[PDB]
Amino acid sequence: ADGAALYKSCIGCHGADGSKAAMGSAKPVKGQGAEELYKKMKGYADGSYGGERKAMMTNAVKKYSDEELKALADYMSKL
Ligand code: HEC
Repeated sequence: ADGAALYKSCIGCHGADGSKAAMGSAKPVKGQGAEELYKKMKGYADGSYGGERKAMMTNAVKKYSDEELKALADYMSKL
């Protein structure tokens, strides 16, 4: 569905421009790279990836699925 809409909640930690180094100190999500973003989201979706707050991430990400994840990464890749 619309990546921007799906990411609306995420914007809370990542910042409006997805550049706020989210809580732990996320690498600015803004333009991380769609492939990157998606590979990592899939990773958290299934649980085969980590980070400072990988758990929070996984829990959030769980809401989506491959299509929604692709859209989210596509959005985050432009931000
Ligand atoms: C604050 C508690 C966060 C909320 C809410 C969401 N995200 Fe996040 N995200 C957070 C951190 C600390 C990081 C960096 C990795 C780490 O834990 O060290 C991330 C990362 C992402 C990424 C990129 C992965 C990377 O390696 O940087 C994506 C694609 C991402 N976040 C998506 C995402 C979604 C879909 C959210 C809303 C449902 C969301 N995040 C919320 C911290 C936080």
